Amino acid sequence: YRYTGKLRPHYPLMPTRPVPSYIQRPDYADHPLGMSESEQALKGTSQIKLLSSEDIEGMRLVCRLAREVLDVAAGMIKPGVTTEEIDHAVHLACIARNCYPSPLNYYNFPKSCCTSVNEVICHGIPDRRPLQEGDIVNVDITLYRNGYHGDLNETFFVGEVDDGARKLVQTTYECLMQAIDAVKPGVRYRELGNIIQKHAQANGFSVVRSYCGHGIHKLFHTAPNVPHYAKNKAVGVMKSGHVFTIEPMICEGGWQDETWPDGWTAVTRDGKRSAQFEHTLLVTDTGCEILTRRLDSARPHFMS
Ligand SMILES: [Co+2]
Ligand SMILES: [Co+2]
Ligand SMILES: [K+]
Repeated sequence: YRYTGKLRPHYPLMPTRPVPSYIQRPDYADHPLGMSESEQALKGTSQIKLLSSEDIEGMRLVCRLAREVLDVAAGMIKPGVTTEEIDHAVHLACIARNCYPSPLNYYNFPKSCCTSVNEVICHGIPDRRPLQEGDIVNVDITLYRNGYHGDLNETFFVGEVDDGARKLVQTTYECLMQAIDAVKPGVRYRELGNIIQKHAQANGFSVVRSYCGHGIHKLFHTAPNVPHYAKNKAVGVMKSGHVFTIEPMICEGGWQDETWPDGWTAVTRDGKRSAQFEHTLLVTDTGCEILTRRLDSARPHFMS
């Protein structure tokens, strides 16, 4: 395999971390291949679930807990810390909140969160590599509590970073927020990508096309599929009660992605940097509720 950039995996990985049996587990947690039968049963369907008052409360709780865990991860970002150490802290933080770390064994993913550094677009596997001054790193968190999944991610600066890194991360965050500001009943899901690409392209960046936002509630990933690029064929119209994520992945160079031999790590084919931000949203009557928002601080960690 020919690596696209300077990053390399740092093995070996620690044995998979166990989750106490008292914590409720999603169906794929015990499947030998980590398959989710509930999700597969809906593969190919574009119908979007309309959440009940009970479902909404469940989503509000898990998303609040997920934010708490991402904040724990944020507090550990500093030169020298390895992504595996971040993952260990995340794992314990989920357990402390009586939640199962959704990524764990999802289709056999080996860790409890995704850590994506520099050229890694998404799904980076926490390993033995110490973060380096100048790196940008995204930590993607998803928790499962009482049958509901809550998902979010933020990109962080490791120590001091260059101007290119600041522009990329800032622009990516703006892309997500401009998309969120457009969410409300009546809007076509395919419209979000037009908004996102417009801002990214205006700043000389590209939009990853192989990964999209997704419905989320009792299932980790389900309808609707939400592309982040312009002129996509996303199916569906927003309606009060819909819950889904927007998680734009923006790149310094081209949008092309490829996967590492580990089967998960997605990287830019040109080896340039990528950044991402994600929130889980609930469509209301007026607009939308950002379920994974910070409640005690006005801005994301990179500008705090
Ligand atoms: Co997501
Ligand atoms: Co996520
Ligand atoms: K990255």
